[PDB]
Amino acid sequence: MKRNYILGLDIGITSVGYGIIDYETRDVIDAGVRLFKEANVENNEGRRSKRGARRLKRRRRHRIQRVKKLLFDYNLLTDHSELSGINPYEARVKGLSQKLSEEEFSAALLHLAKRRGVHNVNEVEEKYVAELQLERLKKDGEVRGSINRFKTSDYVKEAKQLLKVQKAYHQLDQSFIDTYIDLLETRRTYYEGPGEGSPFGWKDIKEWYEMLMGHCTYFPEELRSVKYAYNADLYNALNDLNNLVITRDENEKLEYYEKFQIIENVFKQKKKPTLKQIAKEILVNEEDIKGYRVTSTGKPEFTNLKVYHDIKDITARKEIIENAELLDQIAKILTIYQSSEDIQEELTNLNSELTQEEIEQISNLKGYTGTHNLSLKAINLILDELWHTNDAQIAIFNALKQQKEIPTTLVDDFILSPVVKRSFIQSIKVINAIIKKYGLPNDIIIELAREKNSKDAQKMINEMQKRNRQTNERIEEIIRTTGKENAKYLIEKIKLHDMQEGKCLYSLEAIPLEDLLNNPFNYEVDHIIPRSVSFDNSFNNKVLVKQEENSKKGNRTPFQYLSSSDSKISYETFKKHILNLAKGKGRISKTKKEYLLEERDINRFSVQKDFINRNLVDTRYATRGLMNLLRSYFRVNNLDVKVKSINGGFTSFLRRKWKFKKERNKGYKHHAEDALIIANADFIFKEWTPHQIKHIKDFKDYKYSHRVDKKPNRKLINDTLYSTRKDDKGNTRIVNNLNGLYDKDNDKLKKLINKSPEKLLMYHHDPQTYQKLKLIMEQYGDEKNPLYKYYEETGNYLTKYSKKDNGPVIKKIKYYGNKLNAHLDITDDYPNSRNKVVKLSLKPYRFDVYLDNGVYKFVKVNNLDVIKKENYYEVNSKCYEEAKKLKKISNQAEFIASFYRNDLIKINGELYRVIGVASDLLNAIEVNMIDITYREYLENMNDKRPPRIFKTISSKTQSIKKYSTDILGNLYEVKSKKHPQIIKKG
RNA sequence: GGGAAAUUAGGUGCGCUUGGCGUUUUAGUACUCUGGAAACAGAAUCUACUAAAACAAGGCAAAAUGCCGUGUUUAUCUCGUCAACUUGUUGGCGAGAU
DNA sequence: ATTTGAATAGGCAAGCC
DNA sequence: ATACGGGAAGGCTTGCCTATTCAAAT
DNA sequence: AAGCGCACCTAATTTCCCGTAT
Ligand SMILES: [Mg+2]
Ligand SMILES: [Mg+2]
Ligand SMILES: [Mg+2]
Repeated sequence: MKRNYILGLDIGITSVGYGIIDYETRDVIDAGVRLFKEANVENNEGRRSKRGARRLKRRRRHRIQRVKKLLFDYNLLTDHSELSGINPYEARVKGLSQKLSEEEFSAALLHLAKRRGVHNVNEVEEKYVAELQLERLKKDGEVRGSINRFKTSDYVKEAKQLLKVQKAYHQLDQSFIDTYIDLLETRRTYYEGPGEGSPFGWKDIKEWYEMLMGHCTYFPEELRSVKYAYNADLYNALNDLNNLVITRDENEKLEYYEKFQIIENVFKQKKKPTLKQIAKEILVNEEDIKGYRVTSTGKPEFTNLKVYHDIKDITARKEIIENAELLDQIAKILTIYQSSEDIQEELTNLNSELTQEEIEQISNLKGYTGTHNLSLKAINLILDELWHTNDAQIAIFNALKQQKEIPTTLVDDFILSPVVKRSFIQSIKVINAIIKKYGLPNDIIIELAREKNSKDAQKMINEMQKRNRQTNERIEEIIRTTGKENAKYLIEKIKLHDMQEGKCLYSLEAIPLEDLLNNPFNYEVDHIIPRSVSFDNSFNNKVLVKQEENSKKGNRTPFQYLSSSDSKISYETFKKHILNLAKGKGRISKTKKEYLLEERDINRFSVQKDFINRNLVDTRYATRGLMNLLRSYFRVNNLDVKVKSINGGFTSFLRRKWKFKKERNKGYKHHAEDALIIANADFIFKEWTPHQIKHIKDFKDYKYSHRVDKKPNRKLINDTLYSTRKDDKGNTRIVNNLNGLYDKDNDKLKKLINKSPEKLLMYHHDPQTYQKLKLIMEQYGDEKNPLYKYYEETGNYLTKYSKKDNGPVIKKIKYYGNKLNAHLDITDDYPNSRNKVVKLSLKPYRFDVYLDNGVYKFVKVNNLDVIKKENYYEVNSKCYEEAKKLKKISNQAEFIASFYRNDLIKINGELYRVIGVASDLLNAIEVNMIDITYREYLENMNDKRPPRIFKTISSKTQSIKKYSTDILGNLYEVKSKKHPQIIKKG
């Protein structure tokens, strides 16, 4: 309005605090907090992963259907053909010698196409798979599982033989055989991506690459150069030489002729120039030359012309090798195109003086990736200036060279880290809302978190890097000498191999380096702490293990896995080994050791409270980025606003200095009262007055603004499927399963038998096996798991009752669980299912309150109740009227409001924020407190209730009102429309 | 003190391509019961294996290496104006109130 | 004096490598 | 013509069911 | 789990550029 002020900001992961202070007096004007859900990478990773899975399953289904059509066409399959009782492993093994029936033949081909193995980068090009598979079926009693992993080439070898034999007896031609093998072996590449129509797709390779690659600095509407173009490497070569300073008679910097002869005789002759070779061309001692790039080890480093040497080595024709424009084109193609057969065509279309022999050698070159920072346009501009003048690139480009509110799109271009992007978008929206309400600030301040590096630390880091380089160089040498393909995945495995003394950490069995190199697929990089639980992809959370061991461990810690019946070794043995490995100098890091020896119960939710891990301190680039965005904005529009930043640590100092304890468990206000300190900081530092901090500390009128989510088509329901059963009383119940029966510390079954023997299905259905199990529980009652002792003492799993001791092992036990109420019924996907097939956890969209003859009532609208149309979502009318009927809501009932997640609700005069509908049936809604989480409210009190609030909406309820806050946290009793919303455009 | 480029060491993100499982139903075989000299028939749906099918609810498409569906942004209401399709409602923009 | 209904508290489970 | 205040000392997830305790009605 | 493209960030090393305040 008129009064001038300062704007403090405490930007956070979940919050943006703000503080506003009179520029003259330094009295608090206002202060508040804007709270939001942390933007976790898990969320989108989920969405992407599931999109991937959906395509894999779609493509399998479509491949099976393409095969069927081919069998219909060659009249091997009909609508009325019996494929039901035909064991395809028998039919595969039979058909490699004898005639199959049309049905057996169809069974076999369909079985192959369903499951057709891996095809991996590793390969460049005595029994069959079906022979080995039938052998295991007979010996081990089973086929499917982790050991069922074969190469597609192994499957194609079988199919070709099957079709060679069968071609005689069935009428099928080479067209059939060619078609079938294509279906079987074929798949899309990473650079093809989806089919036509995809929002995620692309037309061709160049479109694909153009979309991805970055833009030039000095010429924005131009894509960068590829890293290894001749002019790009020659550019980098000249900058090195221009930086050189020599102590000689004559000019200290190099002259044109000297640079020319150096490039021609050193950089074009020698693959890796050395200071000696440059020193000889000048005819001056090495020590005279100073000002060169240095390797971490200490060697002088000079730019290497990649393409020149690569092509020269193939063919040294001066027509080719002394033509920059061609050497830039070849480079581009080699970077952009991916497969050799694509490169060959693209070179042949280039219309050059290269021969087909030469082209075929060019197409098998490696290491062409990445981009230079400039475009060719920018390089070809300045190349003459670098040739002649000993000038810096910046100097040459320097020589030759609306809005009302801060727009939120401008962050998008440069910040890309999901968490931070969200905090910043909120922060700009918060600043805009203040500038509107209070006019322009004099100063804006932001909490920077700077981390200066100590000298001793730098030295250690340098020493560490020096040590790491040596290991990497050796690994590279091993790959160079073994003749094996240089790969970014091989280096990691080799590093882990050396770290682990060439042993699998889970089995302690040897991983021979030679075997690792020849059969890399037998060994997998495992996460110590599951990726699904943690967010750690660091080397410290990675181990090299056998494929089989990785499959068995699953989403368990080493402790959980090695304590199970599935492990080859005991946890105690493992622990001893790890501790022994830790005794060495640079064997295993402390963090890795801790992960390997993690004994806490670590699941996806339990770990949330635990494991602060690597926090988001990486906001230095961000803080710089933000203030550059803001300063730019004010500068352009001519607004006198002084944007600043202060160090993270500094705030804490003033708190200790002025005796103002950072209050955990007191509420969200801490974020705001941090902001007010930032705003005063300068004044506080000058008067090393109690009165001003009295204002900050005694201030009360804080404001909170929780963000409200109204997005349709979020997760609808939980994935898991459940069978049901009607019990003795005629109550439909979910069927559960007890797994891990033979584990040391598992008392689930022993508890269940003592409490509720009648809950087991085998109590009713296999009484003889039940009585047989009860004798075990009685025998080894004293332990946690009677079955563990049964396995330990006798060495035999519990088998179903049989007269001749030939019943199968028992591995899971089904028992009756909870009663079935709120569910989604998916039973029509299972034709002739006797019982009901269901999913659980109907996830809420909103709830709509109604006032009916003085009685408050509400409807839950499920996400399932909302359906995408052309460009809008629609709440389903039939589902909605049905829902009102179960709630007995009259046609003469007044609609009050709709409550989304975090919407504000005043129930009997008490304000809360909405979480959801605890129970539709009982009419309960879960809420939370506004200024503090209810959990923390109870902790500060030292109360031991459950930390959840539930509110019943009933004839007892007296008033329900909806409230709303602006972004700043100004609170308003809000009005509603006459009817609920049905359409949602976005 | 800010910014830039090169090399090295180490991370993060977005997008794509595959494998093997897991959950559930139906069928077959084994397991248990009954009848039968035997082949086998009926019951039971427990415990195990193999096959086929489904896997966020669903929506397009039409023989195709077919395509989409769990992310992002997102106080509320009224009035003017433009747009959309559902034709009386909701999006964008501007103004006002809570 | 005993039985039934409503409110509050205890608690399990959630797709993967 | 040259240095830019520094050494100092923070998480909640929720949908929903079952079991236990108290007050009102038969 | 296998494996590919592009982008961005941190740290270390060498060189270059620029503005404001003491
Ligand atoms: Mg802070
Ligand atoms: Mg694993
Ligand atoms: Mg904070």
